[PDB]
Amino acid sequence: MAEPWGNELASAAARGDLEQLTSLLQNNVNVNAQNGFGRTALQVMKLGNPEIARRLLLRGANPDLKDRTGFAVIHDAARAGFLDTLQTLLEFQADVNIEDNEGNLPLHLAAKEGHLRVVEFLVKHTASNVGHRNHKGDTACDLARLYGRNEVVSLMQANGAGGATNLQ
Repeated sequence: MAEPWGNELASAAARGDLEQLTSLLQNNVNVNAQNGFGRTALQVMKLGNPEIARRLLLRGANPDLKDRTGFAVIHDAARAGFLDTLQTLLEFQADVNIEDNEGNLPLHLAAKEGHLRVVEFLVKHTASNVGHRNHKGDTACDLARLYGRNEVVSLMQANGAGGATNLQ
């Protein structure tokens, strides 16, 4: 077949089809393809399973495969609440600092949705987005905060990630 990634990938990949990706991978796949949508199965990848991207990441799935809204698959991994999937991104060195089409990043998303245990992962491993201030500067702390989510705020604020830079 002459269709690397794109439909086939984003299809099974973003359809939860785990093996479908393997069979297609062992056969052939634009590790970095990107339909006119500006996305690759690594971005759509049914975040339900986080290995979804892994199957692609093992061959080369840039976790910061941004999209139209500057959303990196990391966004998707966290924004929706797929930490183990957000991990597939970290495992494969995904820009924990990856952002959107302005500045906010997947740590501010889980912060807006309230994905505490999730945003808790970015502050637990990866490079975390402590002072990661978005375009204006509402970093991932000014995000889970403005949206009310405090356990998400304290998560970073307490983890020296919510501003508060007083060390003396």
